[PDB]
Amino acid sequence: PQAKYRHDYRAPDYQITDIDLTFDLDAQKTVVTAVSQAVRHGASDAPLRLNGEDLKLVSVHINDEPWTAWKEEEGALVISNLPERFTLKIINEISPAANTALEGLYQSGDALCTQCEAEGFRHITYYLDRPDVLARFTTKIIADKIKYPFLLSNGNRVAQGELENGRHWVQWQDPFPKPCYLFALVAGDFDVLRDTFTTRSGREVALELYVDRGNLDRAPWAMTSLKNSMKWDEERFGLEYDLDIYMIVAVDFFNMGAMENKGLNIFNSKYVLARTDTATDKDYLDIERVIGHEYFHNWTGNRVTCRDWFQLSLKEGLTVFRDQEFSSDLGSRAVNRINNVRTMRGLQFAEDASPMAHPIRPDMVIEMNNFYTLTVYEKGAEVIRMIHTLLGEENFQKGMQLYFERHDGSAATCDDFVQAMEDASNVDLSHFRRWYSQSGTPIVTVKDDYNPETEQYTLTISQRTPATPDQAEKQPLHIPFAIELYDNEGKVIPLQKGGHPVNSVLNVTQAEQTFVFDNVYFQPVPALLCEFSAPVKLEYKWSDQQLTFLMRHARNDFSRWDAAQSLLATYIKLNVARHQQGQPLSLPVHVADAFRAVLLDEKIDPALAAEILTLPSVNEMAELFDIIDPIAIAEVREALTRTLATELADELLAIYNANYQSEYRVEHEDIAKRTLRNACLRFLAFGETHLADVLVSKQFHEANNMTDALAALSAAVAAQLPCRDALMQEYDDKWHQNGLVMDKWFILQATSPAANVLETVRGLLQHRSFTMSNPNRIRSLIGAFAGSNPAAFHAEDGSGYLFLVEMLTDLNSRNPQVASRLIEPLIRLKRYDAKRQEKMRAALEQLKGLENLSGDLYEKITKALA
Ligand SMILES: CC(C)C[C@H](NC(=O)[C@@H](O)[C@H](N)Cc1ccccc1)C(=O)O
Ligand SMILES: [Zn+2]
Repeated sequence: PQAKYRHDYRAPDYQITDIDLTFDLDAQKTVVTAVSQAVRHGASDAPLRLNGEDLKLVSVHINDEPWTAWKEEEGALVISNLPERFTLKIINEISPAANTALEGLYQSGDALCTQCEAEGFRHITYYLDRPDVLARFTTKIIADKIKYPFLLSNGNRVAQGELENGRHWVQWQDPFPKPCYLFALVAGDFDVLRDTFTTRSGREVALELYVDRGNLDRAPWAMTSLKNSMKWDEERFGLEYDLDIYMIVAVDFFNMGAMENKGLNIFNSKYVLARTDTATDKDYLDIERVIGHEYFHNWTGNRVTCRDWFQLSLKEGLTVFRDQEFSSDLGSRAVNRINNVRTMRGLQFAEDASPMAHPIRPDMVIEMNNFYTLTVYEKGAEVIRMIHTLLGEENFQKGMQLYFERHDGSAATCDDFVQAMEDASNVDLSHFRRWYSQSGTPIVTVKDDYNPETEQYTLTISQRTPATPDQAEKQPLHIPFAIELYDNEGKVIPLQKGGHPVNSVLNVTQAEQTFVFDNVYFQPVPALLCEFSAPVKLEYKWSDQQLTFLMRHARNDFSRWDAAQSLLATYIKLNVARHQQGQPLSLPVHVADAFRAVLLDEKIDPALAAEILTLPSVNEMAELFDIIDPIAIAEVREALTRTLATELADELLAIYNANYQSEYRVEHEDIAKRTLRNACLRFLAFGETHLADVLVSKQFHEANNMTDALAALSAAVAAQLPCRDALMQEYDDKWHQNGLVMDKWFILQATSPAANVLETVRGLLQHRSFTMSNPNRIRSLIGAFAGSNPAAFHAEDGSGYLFLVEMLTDLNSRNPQVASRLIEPLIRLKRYDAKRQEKMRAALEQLKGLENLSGDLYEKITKALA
């Protein structure tokens, strides 16, 4: 399995300008005929090298002449002695029914569908499977009419006929040149929700949402979100849809969440199907996000695509930035910013400290599907947001406009995008480009001084990025560091120096620098790195009272929540050391009081109150420690929950009851009150046992929506309440026929604090609703245990590791892309104590000796064992 290197990029020897595909479709045996119009660019003696995986070649013709100057090798068809321009015809067979890996053409229940990104099209036919080759596709599909009445591909429906023996065919044509990763085909029998969107310039777009028969009742919300996404992209970015049809197909069997195939998105049905009794507020907001995200790729990804896969972040970071802007504009900006920062600090930082650490533009890749990461996505989007911060909205939109103007119709690079932002704005981004090529999280250390005699405040800011496995050399970055200074009244002190205003976004571009502010009439309380202005670790010696002052006075809701996190961080760390010495929780009175004040603040946005009253996850808590103690973290989280439930019992029950809502609305103000109410419930579940059991049981049974019912069930599990087993059994009996709803239940089982959690998880491998054939079920049961129950996964007897090895031994052959998502908890071994590393190392060595080890797992295992 060979590494590929970004510095090896070379323009292709041949282009394909047009491809005409014919699928004679059958689950056991599909015959693909592919007629491509090719043009030599390279040396006249260069062979055409086509990618192909698991393809049965039937014939090779060049201008209709059967070709003798070719050979097959590992993953390729090499064709020699070609004219400068020619028609390539390939005929080959593939077998959808045998495709367990779910890449290329496969079976989803009774449907046939495709997944081609990153390199899945070479599983369908021999092709230039590289994103800088853009061709105009036309696609004829021939299939059994009763089994596949709907035959879908990208673009517009240009031809159709019937044939003998109950077959029919449809031809599609997509006028936009595309890399083959954007190719899609779907065959099956669906219910179809149809609607329309009229674009701002009056183009009328048929919207079509394909769902399994019987699911039309779960489709309107995805349709609404689609129109919302199209409207928003017009208002915010000035971007209109460019075709006449927009199709989305919800499939149950899918390795990822969704895919932006031009004019024909394929979606995991998890990101389509919602009804108020099956779906939570979080599902609704996720559907909106993911619908919007694939929609936004129509421009940032499709109209302008990626020159090579090392440029992935060019589309993913930028499209994540967009879906965050969408969610934030439509919903609560503060809650969105808070949650995206949780993800950054709790999940992405961990990856940047891992053996899989990489720059947002990687330099080296063995298996490209291994790089659809928190780094390329979430940190990518933080980098885009820093550009936005440096340029401001107006110049940022100008840089978007110049980007499309220069690159519409072509495959571009990260550096092109930076270049467009830089030229449109006249902001210098040459230093800034270092964020693309350097991995690891910078640590920004702040020291301050107030001088009463000169009324000057001085910040001495430094930065370093520790070395990572992949990079021995590190250099300072261009770090936009936003500050605000508060006087004793909570008023913002104007920033200025020598009689002139100073931008509150400081340019931290050196290893060490000093910033001096004048006319600081009172010793300030600083808010630092406001709105998480650079993806960095902040090191500043806060006092508790600086932090409670910020919770009370900071202008932006994000800084209030962030202050609360810095306050908690101190006491999480205190109490994990205590836990390790056998000592019970200790928390000063004035900390509990900051949280009492939040509960009883009548002016606070409930959306903000709810986030402050949501404790860091065990994953955000882990990132406060060099060496992770997963059991101490888990138990301290619980003890902190119990302590606050006891100290704030009366205030919690009052705020819980005050936020009752008899109507269920998917509306942001209602979501916010319900999130606060359920945050109050979480603590109440951990107070006095009889009261808790009554409250939780009652909520589960009286809920008129899945949000309140799951919140209850999930508190029953978390606090191991007496009602737990009956409620869990009831949900099983009601919902077992419905995989997406049962995924919620598998997650709760997988993340239970019960002593016997692993025994229960293993038994659930035999559950009526579970199957190894379904990525959703695998992730919900096995992935949630290994990744979201660190206390049990890291049981000291090493039983967690052995369990995962067993599962990955299966999945390595069945579905390597899911195997490689699931191995991730094991590759974090260097973060754990020496006894744990030794057991995890041993598990990894077991996996490395597997016969037919997939490249997907090979890459991670070898970096981890190094
Ligand atoms: C980031 C989210 C909004 C959803 C996310 N999907 C995407 O990013 C799509 O735009 C990707 N282009 C789909 C993808 C993901 C992983 C591997 C190959 C292809 C997914 O998880 O599928
Ligand atoms: Zn994407």
